[PDB]
Amino acid sequence: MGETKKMICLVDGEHYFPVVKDSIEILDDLEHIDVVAVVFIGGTEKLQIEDPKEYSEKLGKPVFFGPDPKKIPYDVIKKCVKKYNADIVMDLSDEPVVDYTKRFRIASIVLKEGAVYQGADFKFEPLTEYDVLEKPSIKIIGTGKRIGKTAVSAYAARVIHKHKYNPCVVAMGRGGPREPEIVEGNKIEITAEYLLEQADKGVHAASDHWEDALMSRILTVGCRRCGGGMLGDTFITNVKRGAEIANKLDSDFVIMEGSGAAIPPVKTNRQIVTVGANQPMININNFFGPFRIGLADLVIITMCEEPMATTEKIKKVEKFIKEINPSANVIPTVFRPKPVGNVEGKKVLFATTAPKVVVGKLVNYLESKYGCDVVGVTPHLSNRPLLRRDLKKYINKADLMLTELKAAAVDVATRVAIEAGLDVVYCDNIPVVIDESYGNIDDAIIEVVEMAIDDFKNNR
Ligand SMILES: [Cl-]
Ligand code: NA
Repeated sequence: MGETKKMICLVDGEHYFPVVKDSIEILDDLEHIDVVAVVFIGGTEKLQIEDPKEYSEKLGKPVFFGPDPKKIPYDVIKKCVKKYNADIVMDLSDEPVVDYTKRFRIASIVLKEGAVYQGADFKFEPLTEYDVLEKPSIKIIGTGKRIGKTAVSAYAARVIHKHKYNPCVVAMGRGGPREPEIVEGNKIEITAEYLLEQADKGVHAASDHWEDALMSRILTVGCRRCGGGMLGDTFITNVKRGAEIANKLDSDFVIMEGSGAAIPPVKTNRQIVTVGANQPMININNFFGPFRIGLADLVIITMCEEPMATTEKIKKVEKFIKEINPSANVIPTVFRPKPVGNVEGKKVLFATTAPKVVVGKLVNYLESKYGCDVVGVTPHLSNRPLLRRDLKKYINKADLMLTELKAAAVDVATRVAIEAGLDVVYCDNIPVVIDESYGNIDDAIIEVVEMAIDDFKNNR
């Protein structure tokens, strides 16, 4: 009742019983603490009681045990937290029963159930959660840096828009005003003529909200946060107000996104998680990698090709995701350009900042899939004089310049192409399936949306 915290204590058999009983009795006798249950998590070397009902009677608490003393009983911990609606799991164990890795596995279980996980010198808080959305919703998050989370979220937004779900995006980003701003990405025209104006102001604004709306081409609520935690919380954010704005917009469906590791602290129906095949394995299979993957209804694996990842790296990542989240759908992908408009039969100058080692693959993909002739590649998208010099080589050999759609591309690359009198076709960098034995990415995204709408209708 009141503010008496329901605590579950983790204890081991590498302690003599009186020391364990002493600590449990102290916590049970202390104000504001209710020890609802004890989970014995392993060890037998110091046990002097063989009968577990005796152990429980002498301790004076319900005591839960896994069958194997050599391993952490992760499912017994999860079930105990749910049974007693525990507020805190207090770890009173030590080596050799726990180590760093096992404590992050325990933390991932406890924090997912909305309980604090604490020990002598560490405390982890579960994610802040505001239940504010009055529309069906998904959250799209990532497991690390440089995995193309932005390209995956904007692709998802465009797919959901294309299938007539009338989405909006709430983007909790790295800048913006204190009151969330509405950016009408639905009104943006992907033409050189329209963009010339609006990209310069986007570049110079103290936010990426314009670029978010440019990539998604949907109604965007521009939010901000300062930093992100290890689990994915943030110190301070206006995203709760951004969600309340989304409820009032002409939209039927809400996509919540966050910058970096920061997970929007707004309850959604379903989640998409992006994982990079290029990540250090430890960031996937250790720390809070498994926690994030455990949130997924759909995992998109990115960068599934050399030089970012070997076949062996890609299969280990797929294997790990199936072991921790077997119910999630999983799609492995690579990034490829998708032109916005027709390039079939056209001679193309491909304006791309992609590494030399992958340009060949992208060129072969454009020629084989979209039927263009790539006559040249220029990496000079940010420098006007160098792009001008490049255009001098190609201004008589190319029908158009094919350029990635980013705020930076409009202000520089578009202007110099239109100045040189060369047609401009934009392209999006999109996730493409590499392994037909996994599903269709668009169908996987729409399945999540349908599940979200069903959840929303059934909960009312
Ligand atoms: Cl277990
Ligand atoms: Na107490």
